[PDB]
Amino acid sequence: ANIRVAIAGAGGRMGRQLIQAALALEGVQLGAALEREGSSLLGSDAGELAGAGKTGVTVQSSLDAVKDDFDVFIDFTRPEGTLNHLAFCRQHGKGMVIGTTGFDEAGKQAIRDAAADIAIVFAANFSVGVNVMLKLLEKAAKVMGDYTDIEIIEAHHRHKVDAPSGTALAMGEAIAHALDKDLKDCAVYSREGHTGERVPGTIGFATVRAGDIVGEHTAMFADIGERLEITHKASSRMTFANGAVRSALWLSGKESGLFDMRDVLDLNNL
Amino acid sequence: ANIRVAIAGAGGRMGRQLIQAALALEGVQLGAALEREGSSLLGSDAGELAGAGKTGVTVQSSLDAVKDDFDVFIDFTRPEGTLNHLAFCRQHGKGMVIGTTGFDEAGKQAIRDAAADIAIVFAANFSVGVNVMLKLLEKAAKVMGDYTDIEIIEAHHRHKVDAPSGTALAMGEAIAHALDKDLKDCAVYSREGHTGERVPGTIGFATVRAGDIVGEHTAMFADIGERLEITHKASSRMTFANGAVRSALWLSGKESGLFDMRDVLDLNNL
Amino acid sequence: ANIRVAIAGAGGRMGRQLIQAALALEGVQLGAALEREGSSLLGSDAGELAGAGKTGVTVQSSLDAVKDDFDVFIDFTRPEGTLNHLAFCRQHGKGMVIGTTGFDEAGKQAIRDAAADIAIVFAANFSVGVNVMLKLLEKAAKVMGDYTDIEIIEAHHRHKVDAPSGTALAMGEAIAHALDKDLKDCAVYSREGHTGERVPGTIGFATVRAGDIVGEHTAMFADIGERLEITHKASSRMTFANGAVRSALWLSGKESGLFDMRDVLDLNNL
Amino acid sequence: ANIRVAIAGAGGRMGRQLIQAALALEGVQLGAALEREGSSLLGSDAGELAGAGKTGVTVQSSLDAVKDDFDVFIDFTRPEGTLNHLAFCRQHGKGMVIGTTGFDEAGKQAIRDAAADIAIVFAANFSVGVNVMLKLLEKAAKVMGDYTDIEIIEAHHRHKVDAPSGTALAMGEAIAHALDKDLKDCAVYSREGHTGERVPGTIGFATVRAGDIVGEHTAMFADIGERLEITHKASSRMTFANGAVRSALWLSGKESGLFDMRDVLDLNNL
Ligand SMILES: CC(=O)c1ccc[n+]([C@@H]2O[C@H](COP(=O)([O-])OP(=O)(O)OC[C@H]3O[C@@H](n4cnc5c(N)ncnc54)[C@H](O)[C@@H]3O)[C@@H](O)[C@H]2O)c1
Ligand SMILES: CC(=O)c1ccc[n+]([C@@H]2O[C@H](COP(=O)([O-])OP(=O)(O)OC[C@H]3O[C@@H](n4cnc5c(N)ncnc54)[C@H](O)[C@@H]3O)[C@@H](O)[C@H]2O)c1
Ligand SMILES: CC(=O)c1ccc[n+]([C@@H]2O[C@H](COP(=O)([O-])OP(=O)(O)OC[C@H]3O[C@@H](n4cnc5c(N)ncnc54)[C@H](O)[C@@H]3O)[C@@H](O)[C@H]2O)c1
Ligand SMILES: CC(=O)c1ccc[n+]([C@@H]2O[C@H](COP(=O)([O-])OP(=O)(O)OC[C@H]3O[C@@H](n4cnc5c(N)ncnc54)[C@H](O)[C@@H]3O)[C@@H](O)[C@H]2O)c1
Repeated sequence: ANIRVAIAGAGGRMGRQLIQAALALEGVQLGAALEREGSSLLGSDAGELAGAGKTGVTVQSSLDAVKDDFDVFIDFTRPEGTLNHLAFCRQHGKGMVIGTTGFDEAGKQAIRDAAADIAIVFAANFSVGVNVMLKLLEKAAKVMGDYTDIEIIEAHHRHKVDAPSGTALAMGEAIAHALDKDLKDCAVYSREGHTGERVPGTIGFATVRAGDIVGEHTAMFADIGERLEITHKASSRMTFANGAVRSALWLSGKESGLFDMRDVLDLNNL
Repeated sequence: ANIRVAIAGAGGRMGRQLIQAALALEGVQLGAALEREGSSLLGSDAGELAGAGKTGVTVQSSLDAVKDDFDVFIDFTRPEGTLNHLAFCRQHGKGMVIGTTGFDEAGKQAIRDAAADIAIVFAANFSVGVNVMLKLLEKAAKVMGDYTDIEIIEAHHRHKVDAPSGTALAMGEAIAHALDKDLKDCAVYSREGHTGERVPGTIGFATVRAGDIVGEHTAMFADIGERLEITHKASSRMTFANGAVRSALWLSGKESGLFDMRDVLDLNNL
Repeated sequence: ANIRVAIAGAGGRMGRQLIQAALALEGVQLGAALEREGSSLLGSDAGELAGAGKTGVTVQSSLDAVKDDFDVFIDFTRPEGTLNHLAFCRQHGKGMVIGTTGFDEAGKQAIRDAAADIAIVFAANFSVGVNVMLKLLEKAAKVMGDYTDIEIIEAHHRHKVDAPSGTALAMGEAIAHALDKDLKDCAVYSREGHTGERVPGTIGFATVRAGDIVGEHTAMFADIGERLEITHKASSRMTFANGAVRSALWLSGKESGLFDMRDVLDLNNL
Repeated sequence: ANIRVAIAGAGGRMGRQLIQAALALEGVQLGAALEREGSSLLGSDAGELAGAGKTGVTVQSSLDAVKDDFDVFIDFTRPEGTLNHLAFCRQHGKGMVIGTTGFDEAGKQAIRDAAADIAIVFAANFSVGVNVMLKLLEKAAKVMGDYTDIEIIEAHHRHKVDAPSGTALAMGEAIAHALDKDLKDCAVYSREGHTGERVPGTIGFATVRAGDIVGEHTAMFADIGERLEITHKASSRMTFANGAVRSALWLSGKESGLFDMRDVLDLNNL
């Protein structure tokens, strides 16, 4: 057994998938399970809380009340919630895995700054699959990227409010960059009516919105006579939960530093 | 052997694929091969003209000079060219297969009107594959169409000037209709920035533009837990050439009438 | 509110998805929730049992003890379990929706026979999506089926023991039949080493086995120059649960008869 | 203008696509166009021979008769033909791009040996797209390869005689290797009847055979919750012709050495 973890947001959609990824994953022990103050607990965290019962781990509201039973903090909640946890941790030297998105800048500066006293793994997408794909797209842009036509199709469930996906964009920059360009100089997002021919040097984006699709990203580099395509399909949010949980175990032994998934996946040596 | 055909536009991209589809297709004989006046002929039509030599069929400029050696006229040229052929044919009772697009209304009225003296097969897309797919989409809209999320993705080579494809639209109406709605009341073509959730009852469209893709059309009806998808992929323009050539042989025996591919494919009995 | 249903197998993988499909589906009320004798109940059926708490419906072991609070019986358990339920129902005139597979013949004859006293909806695949797709494949085989190359690819999670899928087969017969042939005369299942060219008139099958894929079925009819493809993707077992639950509400008003999904979906009028 | 090339096999399916790739590609000039002795020439090589007329390049039968008008030899013919060209070249120091497959070992030893006097680029698949994809698969196996389920689907036209594709195999080894295993210890090629669960550690292969598909290769690494997929689609044989022609220009300046596409594409620095 090992590394104890505290899963904040235990009853939230992400927090559940985390309890499971933790119980059924070796080298990591479920130390605590938090929650908002003024919400129905359910003691046995992962017990009732996450499908499969048991776990004498009880979903508290404290923190100081748990300081000694978790080595690492996994946070997929809210920027307001996160900043607070970030402050207790940084005081008592607990490392954190941060999957809360949506911080204002002043927000990220906290994290950056806190990362000098404690070890933080903070990332926009915690799916290993998406993280590799991003490195591949790079190598690839470096050969065919140039002289090939480059389009990015992403599909999402019917409740995503913003188009294109933040991953599709992330995919776009990975590529714009590698060819040494700027995504904003060469991106095209809409195609309506008489468009005229496809401007060379541009990166187009198509976005599908339907049913419950969790998340699909495709990149193609099309030439005359051939097409390369790299697709990552997400069938479940558990995909992100294994990534976060694998990162905790990774931060094991670490102190000070801000890392991300490339750090954890060693993708810079790739 | 049978039915003699005259392939106008013999040296144009479509006209070539027609000579091949004709020579290598049973029940049809290559009677003539036309062309514009003031263009390099090449006698043996399909001979040099279409990859595989031979054919003592010679690419003339006339029409009256060929009246007696072709039963049917296949035209994939220009509206201006077409109207002329339409006039000789309608006089001397030659049936026609018309794949020229882009007629102004006054244009289509000609065709409509001419179709009372001769038998015409005139259609927007001559691919059998696309024509069936359209009937399927209908049956399908009639069950899941309703309560499912309906998106249409189409991809085309880098030189298509207008987005969405005229087939994608055609796909959209097939569906809007079947559910008894109007495509213009419920179509969404662009998705940029903060979109908000996907409005129910709408039909979205995504359009990819890359390399040399000849033509790809996909329709999905997405629910919670499942997705149906119907895709037609075109790998070569020959796809349209077999459709047109199969239609000539179909118009065999016919006189007066305006038909299309459903007529020919018997899709209304489907 | 309406039609009361009894969900047998409440704590089994299917039985859960049923409680949800029932609570959140209009015209149907959760009357009972059964289970094996000598298993941990949990009263509030769909409550704890199916993710979302509440439901003063309690998971009993009886049947006579519930006779008066359910109009229809939904069974996704075991042939041995099913035959028993089938016997109580047929006595007290409760209609049934049967999703238990694996009956020996003597088994199906029971069902057939029982269907004269009560109304039964019994089917191999309860996904609407798969059921439509099957009707489409038919219409389609009837046009291009002939002269086109027909292949069927299916993918499943890593724990499916038998290859090809029983749906892929079901897809194969739908097609073999429509062209008036027999699947066993023209099916090819393996392709290894020097195969020789693809025999015309045959239907090939390719089967992928990986990760947690719930279920993917694709049918293509390939010619020279074009391909039609019809794919059904299942993202969750809920897909079958809505189908079964929609069928109960369908059996509302019915007495005697054996039906299936075409019955329910009106696909024979399609 | 530059580098002169001699395209042997000018009237063969590959030889044509080469004349085009050469004329319409900068830095390369069409020096000669060969052919078998006792076959209808057609002078203007790429002229009639390859769709677009002209080229005062005439399709000879010699070699010594062309020695001084081509710097590089591109051969996509027959092992028997190739060995002969290999012998003239190696004498008179002409570099070669070799796309003829099917040599017996004694055959490859020739090439290997000849490569000490002249510069040879010899490769199994000359598509840039396939060559990159292969490097990507490697990086990728190195992260997710392990603990993920790995399947390879390939589709080909209806006249491929051997299954799985030689690229699919090549894909399999790229991966088996990277994880440091041997493809022959862990490959599964057929899946029929009661298979039992998917053995971990194995690489499965599914093979589709239909219509005129030129060549499709997909690799997926499937986990619980996510799938990565890398696909290369070939729409035309021109895909290989640009690869070969890009290699000639690459061999410009070179003397002695045996290289392949990684050499040319610099993929070992990738
Ligand atoms: C990085 C990555 O790949 C990834 C993936 C999925 C979601 N997320 C993010 O992780 C977070 C979880 O989203 P979710 O699980 O759907 O949503 P949701 O069901 O709303 O869960 C939110 C969780 O945070 C808890 N919480 C809310 N506000 C506070 C607060 N002020 N203080 C303390 N706890 C609070 C809440 O009680 C619940 O446990 C979000 O910000 C997501 O955007 C990230
Ligand atoms: C219905 C269908 O599915 C389908 C498919 C593909 C193309 N098309 C249409 O068929 C036509 C052929 O396009 P294309 O083959 O690419 O193009 P292209 O190479 O330009 O061929 C045009 C042909 O028409 C001939 N032509 C041009 N103008 C005249 C004229 N005024 N009088 C007589 N002959 C003339 C020209 O010489 C050549 O043979 C176009 O209108 C296409 O839009 C239809
Ligand atoms: C038709 C369709 O599309 C579809 C879809 C999914 C599953 N199924 C079938 O429906 C059934 C459910 O499979 P599942 O939900 O994964 O599996 P599983 O988790 O094992 O659930 C089995 C259920 O049956 C209950 N049960 C088992 N044996 C008996 C018995 N002798 N008497 C009474 N109750 C009993 C068991 O307690 C549990 O509720 C299976 O036969 C599946 O093959 C059908
Ligand atoms: C490496 C790569 O990616 C790639 C791609 C496509 C084809 N090929 C190979 O390249 C070759 C061309 O195949 P193809 O173009 O379809 O076939 P094909 O149409 O038969 O052309 C064969 C060519 O070789 C010429 N030829 C045949 N035998 C001899 C001989 N003994 N001496 C001299 N010339 C001869 C023949 O006249 C013709 O020009 C084959 O071996 C293919 O396998 C390789």
